[PDB]
Amino acid sequence: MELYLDTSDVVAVKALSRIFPLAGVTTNPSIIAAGKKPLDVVLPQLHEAMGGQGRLFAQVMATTAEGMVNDALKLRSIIADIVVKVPVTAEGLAAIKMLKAEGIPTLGTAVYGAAQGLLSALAGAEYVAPYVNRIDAQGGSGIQTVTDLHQLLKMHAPQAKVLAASFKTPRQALDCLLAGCESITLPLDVAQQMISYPAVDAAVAKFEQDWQGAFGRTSI
Amino acid sequence: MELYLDTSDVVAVKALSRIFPLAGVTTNPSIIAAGKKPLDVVLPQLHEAMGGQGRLFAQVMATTAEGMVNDALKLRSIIADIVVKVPVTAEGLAAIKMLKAEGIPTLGTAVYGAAQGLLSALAGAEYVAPYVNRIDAQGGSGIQTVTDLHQLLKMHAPQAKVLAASFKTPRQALDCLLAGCESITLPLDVAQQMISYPAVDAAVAKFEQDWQGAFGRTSI
Amino acid sequence: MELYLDTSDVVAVKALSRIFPLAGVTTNPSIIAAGKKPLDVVLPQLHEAMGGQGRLFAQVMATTAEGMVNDALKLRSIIADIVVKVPVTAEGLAAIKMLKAEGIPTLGTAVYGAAQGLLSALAGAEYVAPYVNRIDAQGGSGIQTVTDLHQLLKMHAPQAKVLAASFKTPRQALDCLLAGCESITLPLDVAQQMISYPAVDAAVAKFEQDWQGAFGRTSI
Amino acid sequence: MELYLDTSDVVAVKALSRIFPLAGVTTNPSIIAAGKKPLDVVLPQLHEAMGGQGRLFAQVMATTAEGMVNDALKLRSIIADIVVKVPVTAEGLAAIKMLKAEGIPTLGTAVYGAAQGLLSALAGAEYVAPYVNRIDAQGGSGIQTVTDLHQLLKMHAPQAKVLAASFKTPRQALDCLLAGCESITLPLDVAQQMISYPAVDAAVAKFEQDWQGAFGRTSI
Amino acid sequence: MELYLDTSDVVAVKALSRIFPLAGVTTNPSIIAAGKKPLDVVLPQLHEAMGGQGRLFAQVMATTAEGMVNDALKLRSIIADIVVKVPVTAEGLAAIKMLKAEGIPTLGTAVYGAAQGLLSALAGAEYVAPYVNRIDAQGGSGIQTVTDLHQLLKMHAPQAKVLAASFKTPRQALDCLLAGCESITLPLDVAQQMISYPAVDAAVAKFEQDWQGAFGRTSI
Amino acid sequence: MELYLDTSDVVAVKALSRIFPLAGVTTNPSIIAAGKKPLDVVLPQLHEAMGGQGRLFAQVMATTAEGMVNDALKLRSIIADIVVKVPVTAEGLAAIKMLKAEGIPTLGTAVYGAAQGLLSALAGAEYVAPYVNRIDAQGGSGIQTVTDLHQLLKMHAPQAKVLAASFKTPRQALDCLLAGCESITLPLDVAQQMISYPAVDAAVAKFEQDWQGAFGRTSI
Amino acid sequence: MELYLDTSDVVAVKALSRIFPLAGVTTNPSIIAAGKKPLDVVLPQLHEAMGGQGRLFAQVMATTAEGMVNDALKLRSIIADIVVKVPVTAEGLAAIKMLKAEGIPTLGTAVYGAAQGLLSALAGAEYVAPYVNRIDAQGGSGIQTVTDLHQLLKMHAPQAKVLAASFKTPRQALDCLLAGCESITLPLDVAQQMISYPAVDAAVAKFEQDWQGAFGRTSI
Amino acid sequence: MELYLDTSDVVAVKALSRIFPLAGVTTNPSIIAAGKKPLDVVLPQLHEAMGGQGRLFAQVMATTAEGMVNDALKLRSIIADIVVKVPVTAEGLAAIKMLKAEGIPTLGTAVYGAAQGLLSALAGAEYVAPYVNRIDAQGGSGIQTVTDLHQLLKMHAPQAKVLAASFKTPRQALDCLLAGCESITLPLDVAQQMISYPAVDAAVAKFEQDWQGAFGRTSI
Amino acid sequence: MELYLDTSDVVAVKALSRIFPLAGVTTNPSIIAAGKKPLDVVLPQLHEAMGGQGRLFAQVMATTAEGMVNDALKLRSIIADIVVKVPVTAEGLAAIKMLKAEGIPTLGTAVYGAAQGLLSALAGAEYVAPYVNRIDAQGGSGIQTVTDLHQLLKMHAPQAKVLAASFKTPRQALDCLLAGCESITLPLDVAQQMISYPAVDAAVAKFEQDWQGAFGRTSI
Repeated sequence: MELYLDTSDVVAVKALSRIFPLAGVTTNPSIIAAGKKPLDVVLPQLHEAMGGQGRLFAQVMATTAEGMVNDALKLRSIIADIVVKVPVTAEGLAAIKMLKAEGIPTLGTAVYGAAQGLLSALAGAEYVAPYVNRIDAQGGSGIQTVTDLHQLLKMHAPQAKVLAASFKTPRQALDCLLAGCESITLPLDVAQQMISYPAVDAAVAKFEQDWQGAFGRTSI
Repeated sequence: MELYLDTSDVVAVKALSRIFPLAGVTTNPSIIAAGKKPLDVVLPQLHEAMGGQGRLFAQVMATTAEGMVNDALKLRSIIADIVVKVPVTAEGLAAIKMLKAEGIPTLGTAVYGAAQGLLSALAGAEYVAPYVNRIDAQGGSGIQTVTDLHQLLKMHAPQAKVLAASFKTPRQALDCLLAGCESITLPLDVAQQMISYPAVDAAVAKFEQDWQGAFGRTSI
Repeated sequence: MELYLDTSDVVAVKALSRIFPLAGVTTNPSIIAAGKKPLDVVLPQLHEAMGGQGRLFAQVMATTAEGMVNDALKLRSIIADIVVKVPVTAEGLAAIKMLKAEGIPTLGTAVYGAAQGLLSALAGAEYVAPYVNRIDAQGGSGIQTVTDLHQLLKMHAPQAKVLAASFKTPRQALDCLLAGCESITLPLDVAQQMISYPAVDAAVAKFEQDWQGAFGRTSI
Repeated sequence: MELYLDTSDVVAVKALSRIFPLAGVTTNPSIIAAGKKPLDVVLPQLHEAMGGQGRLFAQVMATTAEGMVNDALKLRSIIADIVVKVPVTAEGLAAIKMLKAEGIPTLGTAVYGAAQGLLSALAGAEYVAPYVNRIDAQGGSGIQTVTDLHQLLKMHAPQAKVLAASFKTPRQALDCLLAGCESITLPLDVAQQMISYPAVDAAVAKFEQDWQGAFGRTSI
Repeated sequence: MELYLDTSDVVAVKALSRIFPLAGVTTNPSIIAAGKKPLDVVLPQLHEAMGGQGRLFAQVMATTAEGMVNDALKLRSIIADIVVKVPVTAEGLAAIKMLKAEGIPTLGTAVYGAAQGLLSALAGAEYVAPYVNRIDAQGGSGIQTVTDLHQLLKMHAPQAKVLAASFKTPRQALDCLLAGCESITLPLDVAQQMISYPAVDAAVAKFEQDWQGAFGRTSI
Repeated sequence: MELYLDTSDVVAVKALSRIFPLAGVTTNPSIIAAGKKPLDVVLPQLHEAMGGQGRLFAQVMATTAEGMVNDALKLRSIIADIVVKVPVTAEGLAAIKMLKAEGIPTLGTAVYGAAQGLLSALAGAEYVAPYVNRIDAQGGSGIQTVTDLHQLLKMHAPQAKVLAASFKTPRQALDCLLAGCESITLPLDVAQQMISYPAVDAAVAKFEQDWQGAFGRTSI
Repeated sequence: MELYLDTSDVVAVKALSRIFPLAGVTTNPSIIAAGKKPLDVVLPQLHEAMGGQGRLFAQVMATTAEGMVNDALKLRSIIADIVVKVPVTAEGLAAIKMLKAEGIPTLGTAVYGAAQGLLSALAGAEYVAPYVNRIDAQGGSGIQTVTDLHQLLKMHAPQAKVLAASFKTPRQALDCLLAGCESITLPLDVAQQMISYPAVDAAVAKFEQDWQGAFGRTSI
Repeated sequence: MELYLDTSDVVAVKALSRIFPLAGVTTNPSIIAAGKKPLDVVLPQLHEAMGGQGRLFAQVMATTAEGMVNDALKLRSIIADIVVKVPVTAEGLAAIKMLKAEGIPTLGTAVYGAAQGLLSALAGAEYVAPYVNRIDAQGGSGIQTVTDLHQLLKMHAPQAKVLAASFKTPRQALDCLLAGCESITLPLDVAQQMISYPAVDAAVAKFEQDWQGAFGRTSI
Repeated sequence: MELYLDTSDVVAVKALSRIFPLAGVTTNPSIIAAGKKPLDVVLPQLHEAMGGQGRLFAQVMATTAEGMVNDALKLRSIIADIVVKVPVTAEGLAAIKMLKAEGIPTLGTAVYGAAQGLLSALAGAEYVAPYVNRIDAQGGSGIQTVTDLHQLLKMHAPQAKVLAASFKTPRQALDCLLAGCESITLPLDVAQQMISYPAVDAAVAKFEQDWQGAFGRTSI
């Protein structure tokens, strides 16, 4: 299981990398834009925020297969081992096949359907990223799509991995993990909620109080 | 998983071969007729439309086993490695056995029942093609037939593959893939719908809008 | 159960009205456009083809609630008891509430989600029409949406009815009916497939054969 | 629950009417042909074999709606209260509507699909008869069709009844009854098997044996 | 079904009240605080934003039962028919019983468990509000809690209603409605997402395109 | 739903009666013994602790039906409307029938099996009390026993009620309530846990904090 | 998967051996009797009729274990590699154990229960043959018995195989195959129905029609 | 699967050993007591009735671990390879651990719960024997207990085997076998019922009858 | 399976170690604080009560990752091979990662959610301990959390083990074991209940009664 943070917040990544067992960081056009810093600036900073290790993901902007391949080359020139995110559209599929031939790892993104996702994997994508919350928000079932997609990859593209993305609540992430997703990327708020619980704090505080009351110390 | 297009539209095949990761093209008597071009003309053209690679399927027309075998020989003379489609009838089963003995790969077609499909595989067919939509249209359940057929081949004819065919909607294709079908052939309209989504286009548009608002351009 | 035909083909409606127990005819902008005849011409003809009885449905074209209400008035001036179809959008919802106040029956159309559909019923719509095949085509489950919608109306808007629409295969129609839909509208091809079966024709043939064999004739 | 015998065997009907609680007898073109006796002869004999009570069913032979209506009139002239069986085809549906208007009870027969069956009920048929075993024999599921049909009538045509027919084994009849069918017609062999059991005979024999051993006789 | 907006944004309520079929508005300490206007200012404005109709909900702040009852009286003095929200704590339960005796309608809020919720209903609360998203965020299942709570009220406190609250995505709201909740309150962002869909907008656009392609205009 | 406390702790009952919506208090030989106060002392005190209202339950000690009836008379002399608990044994069943004839309400207690419980209801018991935790502790499933018992009473003794007892955790109580139990009696620790939650306390504190920040006070 | 024909009709076996992929032929006392030819005549003819290759099954007639073993020897003297069918009775089990010691392959037949079937396998039988239709005819569930038996062999006698027999309809055969039966023997009528379908014949006809309409010829 | 007879009836064991594929015989204190013969007499006779082969089981009578180990030694002195049954009590568990160290095989008996059974296996027992019928008789579910125990051993004590015991009907034995029990011991009446069926006898008689009708004899 | 006792009661551990097949003992701050005895005294004593064998678990008290690592070192200095329990908080996760690098085995404790638990395993924890009863007490489902957690570890952290803790009843322990937990720690009362059953004691008594009635003694 590869755990990623979906952000362009360098400071947050450095801080959280010490807490979570991160595999890297994922980004998309909106996340980058929100950060205001250009790709040539943020990507290296993010890589550094992770001690120069881990995996990074960045998305192409072009609309034609040829343009997307050129975008991929540009991204790889910034981060040599970066994984290129390609929207799974007709041209996106064509680009994925071309990138597969060039040996550049890709992730099929903007996936709103299981069959669409499978096609990107069959075309060569190493990762397939369904937008869980967006599917949920638009009247579907993000979890069912993830479940169906995972089943499709398991029997039709065994080496491809589901990278679940787009979350508003920890429950969605939990369900994707229970569905078997090999990887997942979490926005900062959901990630924080996943490690902070009133019940846990109440238990721990109780342990700390009983111990201090019995041994007058805050350590073993 | 082997993805095929169910068509005799050479121009469309060339165009779509660049987008989809195609394993080849399947044809049947009605599709060929609709194209208006004879077999010795269209098959080579289709083969060329795929870059001289991929697998092709063509159907026999004879009603007797002997006649079907002769049809198979004629088809193989047009395309040396073509897979011969044989309707799964009493004479068809006899033809399939004969063709196995001759080493000519076959596909049991016109399958409307799971047991019927299994028999063609036991007779030697490498592929079994249930007519999903026709079963649905006639008051049955194309998906249940495919599910039952796949289970039968899995435990009784492991090397045989289900090649799901006859589709009116992407949902039928999705369900066949979720059922575990090793191969599938899609008509052009369903294939196009499978890669075109209003939600996906909206997401890409949003990404472009955010990118421009932060960088004054829509290019990477 | 209310059975409708989704068409603007007057001749076909007249012919099929003698076969199917029709409740009326439904139309939408595309169906009207494909017919080429204007509303003030086609609607009256459809009513006539229906023997002067039955229910008709026509859709508004305006984008604002005020405009939609005006469209509704125009439609009602053509067919006094026509049911006005309103796309379930923000403005559509506003229009539905206004039309409810005016006593003009409405149908919430262009429904791609169950909650969206329920909202139109809560706003006053007598019918809610999910686009089954479109939901299926776009990676969702038209049947699950219909099932969820029917459940929502059953417990939250008991007097509202689901009018299932958008079909490519009889199976989709069957599943909607099994889900409990109170009404359904079928395109001509699906309707025809629903009453034509090779197995049925064969049974009729065998009966005649046995009859002729015992009585030397195929008639009573 | 209306229990019928599917036969034209007058002697058998007379004998079995004393054993089973029969509602009447059903016939079809093949069953009549097998008996060799013409309609004007067997129908009255069957009515008599039923003690002059019960209900009878006979099938039309014509292919056009007009012809079927004429056949219905002829059948009613033989047996005044007979229920007319009409194959559920396009013309059959038209005939059913006409017969409803004329007040002649009908049964939609030769039903191989649930939707097809529902249509006959919506057209006016009092009974809908799916051919259970034929559906089973042709690769489908007669029981699922019956289950689906019963569900459709229950929610969309409450006063219509399913009259399950076509049986090769008691299990099929049991499953139709468990599905809720309001009526059923059994061929003579299945009916006999339904009341003859080795286990039952063994129990009865054991009771006689114990009684004999205690009271020196097998009589009460 | 009672549809509420969870907000203190008067302008938004006025605007959305013409779109959604609202039953009223719900508020809580954090929502009021975020709006900055005092209770005796915002409550009357919200009532106004809804044409002087609809139901309002406001929460007590006191920690003792006696104090909560006094808070309830104060709230009722601002809005005569307001429903008083009481956190379901030991003292909250006591307050609910006292308010039931005084005839002041209450809602048991801050519900994180089904049994806790049931207790508030047994104490007299007309509504029980589980915090769906918070339960989800804290490692539980908001939907299961809602499902369990609804069942408990259905069989043990039939007149009490579940008022589902705390949402981050439309899917949570849909699931609560499918669970049978009699009422629900939505934050503004989720409510807006529930009526805005790329697929719906695309369908409307297509309708307009076909209409103009046939009639030369997009109106009428 | 009747909510009871399973205790002989008068002070606790007085305190909790203002918090929980209690129907009364249940006792058994061990609970009374634990309290040390004799029956004719504690029962009146418990009745007073509840403000002179509510229902009380006390158990017989005799081993013969005649002795149990005498015990019942003695209990009724202490509390006129008390419900007499009778262990469901052979003699207990006999006593229950006798007490029904005498018009003294009974509860069949010490129930470890569903059939055993049903028998007590058929004999006349108004309540049947399965020992949920003891069944769980001894390798069975207290919840399944309660579920089975409730189903048995529902269809075979409609007026009898299940009074679920013996709890170590709130989850057991929740499951009994979800199973449909008409009544339940909780030991003090489980009852307290059912109304105290770290998550709830965390939420309430947050509301106070936000309120303070906006209005400079913690009061409404 | 071993497919057998349950018959003594030599001519039919010869004809069908060319169509179906047969593993051999099974016979029983009634089947042999129906053919009127003695064992020493039919068995040899069947061996050559099936293709000189394949497996044959014949049943013992003796009632004692010793007699059954002698019958087995006689059968083996007619067909050296024949599999001996032994009714699973007390003496039958004893015979199966003896034949196991002698190295003569056996099949436990006349199986009406799963446990009974398992016992024959534990005793040494290579095949276990439940009488599916007879179980169905006598008020049980042939399919459930087969399902249970297959499970028992799978976990308790892995090398034993279920040889499903006794069929009246293709559906029973399909269900046995779906249950995982390693072998099955079909009566001639069911076998023929399994390869003859009105829908399949119709598909072949339409293909021919479209073909000749476009190419002015019937041939490929 | 090890099949045992639960009895001390030497003559019966000798007779049935020729019919069933027995693994041996199990005994318990009550079974032995009923036989009236002491252990030093019956055990050797049972071993002899088994042809001097197979496995035997006998139970300790001591109540302390030390006493049980001494009892084990006494039993082993009678039958060198006997498996010692130890009731799964606290002292029994201690005894099982000691017997494991002493290399004497044990069976944890008197198991009324799954966790209890698991503990005996973890302590060293080779077999675990739940009392199926007693569990059923006492208001529980013997089959569920067996199912749970088998699951526990399968995942937590792989080398331990369930030896299901205590039966009143064949169905219980069948269900234990379907649950996966590796061994089972049957009382003589249940064993006999498992191999004697009216339906089977009828089938055999019919075969003999048909044979006679065709060959004038009932022998081969 | 690893069976542990959750206690600091040295005398009890010594006594129970002779009965249960223990893997060791687990402790937490509350267990230790209650004992008032320091860890450098209690741990060695528990280790000794275990015969100088088995695994021990002790919890850190520090609130920062650095402090927790120091606590771990101190614990390891008391018991060289002790497993260090770390509360799964943000700092706890950081500590687990650090301890993983130092080669000190850890257990992620105070787990109230499945995702939280998985994170501790992904960080390096060998064991993950959900507080089953506390989750149950706080309105959740301890068993569902354990089930979800086990599934997450099985597919995402295969070498990590669930160590179920916090029990009030044997049923909770049984369900955790049925869920597949690799380890479990029981408080003394639940452990004792798991090996003491009235039904078992009664069975032993009956055996003794029968034995004496037949042999004049209850021994041998």
